[PDB]
Amino acid sequence: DGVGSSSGNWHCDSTWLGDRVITTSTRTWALPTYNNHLYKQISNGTSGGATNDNTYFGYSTPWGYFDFNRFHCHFSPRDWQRLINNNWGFRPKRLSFKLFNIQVKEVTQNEGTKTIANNLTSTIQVFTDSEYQLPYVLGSAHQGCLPPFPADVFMIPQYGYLTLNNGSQAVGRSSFYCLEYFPSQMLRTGNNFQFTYTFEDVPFHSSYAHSQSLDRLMNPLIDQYLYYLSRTQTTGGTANTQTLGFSQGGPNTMANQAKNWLPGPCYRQQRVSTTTGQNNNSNFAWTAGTKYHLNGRNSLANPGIAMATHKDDEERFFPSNGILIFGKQNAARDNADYSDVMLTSEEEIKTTNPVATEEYGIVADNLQQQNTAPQIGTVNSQGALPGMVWQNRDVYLQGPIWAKIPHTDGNFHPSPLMGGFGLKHPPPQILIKNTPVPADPPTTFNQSKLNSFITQYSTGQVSVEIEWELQKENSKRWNPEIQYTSNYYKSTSVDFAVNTEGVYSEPRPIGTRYLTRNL
Amino acid sequence: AHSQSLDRLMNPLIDQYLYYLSRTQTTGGTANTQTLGFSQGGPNTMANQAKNWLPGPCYRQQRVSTTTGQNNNSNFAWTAGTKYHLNGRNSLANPGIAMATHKD
Amino acid sequence: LMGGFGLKHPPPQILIKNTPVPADPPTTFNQSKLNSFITQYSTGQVSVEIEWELQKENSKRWNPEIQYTSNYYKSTSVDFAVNTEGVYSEPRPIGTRYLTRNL
Ligand code: NA
Ligand code: NA
Repeated sequence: DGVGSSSGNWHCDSTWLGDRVITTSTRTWALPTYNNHLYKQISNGTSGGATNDNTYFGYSTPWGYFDFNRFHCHFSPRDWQRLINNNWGFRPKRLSFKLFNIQVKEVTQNEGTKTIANNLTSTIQVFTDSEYQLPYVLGSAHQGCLPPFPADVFMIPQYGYLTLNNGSQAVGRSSFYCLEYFPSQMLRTGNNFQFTYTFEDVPFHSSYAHSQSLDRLMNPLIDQYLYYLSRTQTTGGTANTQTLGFSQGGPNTMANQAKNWLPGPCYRQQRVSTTTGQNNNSNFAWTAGTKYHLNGRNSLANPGIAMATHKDDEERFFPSNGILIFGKQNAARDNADYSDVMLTSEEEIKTTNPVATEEYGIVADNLQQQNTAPQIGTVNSQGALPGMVWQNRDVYLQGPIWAKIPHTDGNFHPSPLMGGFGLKHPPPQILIKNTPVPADPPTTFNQSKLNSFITQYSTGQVSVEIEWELQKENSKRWNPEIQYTSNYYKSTSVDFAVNTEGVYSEPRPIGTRYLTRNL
Repeated sequence: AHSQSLDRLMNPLIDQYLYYLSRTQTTGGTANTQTLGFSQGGPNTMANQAKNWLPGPCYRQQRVSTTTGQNNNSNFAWTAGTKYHLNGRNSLANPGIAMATHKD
Repeated sequence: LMGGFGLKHPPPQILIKNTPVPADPPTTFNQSKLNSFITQYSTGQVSVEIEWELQKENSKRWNPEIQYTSNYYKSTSVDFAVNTEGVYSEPRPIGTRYLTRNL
């Protein structure tokens, strides 16, 4: 381990071995000094115009962190295509992480003149929250992950966290965490860091779409032996009185047939069209938003439980806050136009999951008698019911991979709503920080903590290797399947490539459900 | 006791890469018509941020204050009680599912 | 067609690049890829050793053969050498077909 010796090589590749695929990606990173080496209490109350739904109390820290919770951090577009076009499923098995070729640079600023040089003896500090003692900030769809394109140099995100709050104030249970309290490895140029991790057992992601629907599992050609109430009143003319008539469900009465299952849970969202002219002329994104109520404040149930984005022929419709939406390259942070973002679609699950913008179904609302007509009620919120079956939200090339399951007494189907794998012991948080280097101190002793430091930052490479287990497709479907494919005809540029300006871009969201499977 | 809340698990300092519908109508004056505007959740919009979880189940109970003067003047302990209906008879869902006794 | 040996598995391409070294980054996080780098270049030596197999000549031709030869008489400079300015130059193209062979 010396100044003149590399401490690691560039490992970027993918190998397919059978029921496994191993991805490996390396990137060059840059880490500045955050918070001026300080920890700062940050808060936001209800003063000014800040609403109560957005209050918070927490801290910003001088630390940065590595994040690769995004599929494109590991799969190239072509690899993603190889995965989704041929496998009914897949899942993470184990990973290796490495930090190397570290270099700490210090910048001198005198008379407009700026010079940067190495500080051969400075160190960075690194450690993993292997015992999950820090607030788990990963799994919240934050920016700062390794770039999709291998040639892009990225900046390391700053670590910050939240605790309990009451307005802009802290409460008795509010917790303060000092990351310097943890043992951490100190590396100088020449030193490297690495660790291994094994994923817990988790189900394969459903990278397939159903080629059958819950309400169409019977034999088209045979009647049931079971009967259903088919008539409640006579029909012979005008002397119509009450009676009781029963019939057997059959090919023409599939909606009446007795069935064994029920569609998945529902939490109805407001519908909105991509054809603005068809929408009400008001600003309802928030006022008509589907939300949950937690201790006084409201949050969008975004994207909320997995529901079909729209029913047959209505591609223009989508749940106001019930789908993942990515931005196109350079889309504005605020009020970006529809043509600057990319809406995803969980259309593939219409097959088992209720459509996100409609009722779950209908229930009786009273007791009918001869003097009281029967009444019905529309169900727009339907929790788990015995016999329900459903699918989870799909995952995307540019979407999240996993999330830490909250440590609670209970929960229900812990599949992270934004999509992905829910893990009790997810990949550990990897914290990194440039060690503060005092600028000359006074010549006579003083109690005060130093606050004058040499200006510096660090850079180096990072590698992440993940082994994935594949669940091969075993279909007897005779006719060809749907497959993700590149466009055929000429185009100004190549999809999933760089610009004349060297800018890489992801033209569209790529899901995972192309192959089909029976129910 | 948890020292964090379900709706405050993100990093206070970083924006999401995910967007949410932020605007449905223009704002420039009185010619306001429908439009579509999207934004990225961030430190000041934590209520809008995409999240992975939902709060536990609910079965709303009637509230009552220990300051009698703030309560309706009637005997509602039973009539306004949260109950379940089993074969013709009703029982108080007491104490029922676990829910926070009160907010801040 | 330009001449030479056609190979299905020719010597591999050898790619080289200077690793980008970020110039100081901003002090508060930003999504954008860095675009400010320290200006640098690299230098070093490179060696290539190739072993060639020769097919010796086995001719019974009685009379001398044609041979590539340096010019005999005086000249301003030496062919295949440097200038008074230190510039090396190849005065002419030199082929390979001097010895002869029957059909
Ligand atoms: Na493509
Ligand atoms: Na010569």
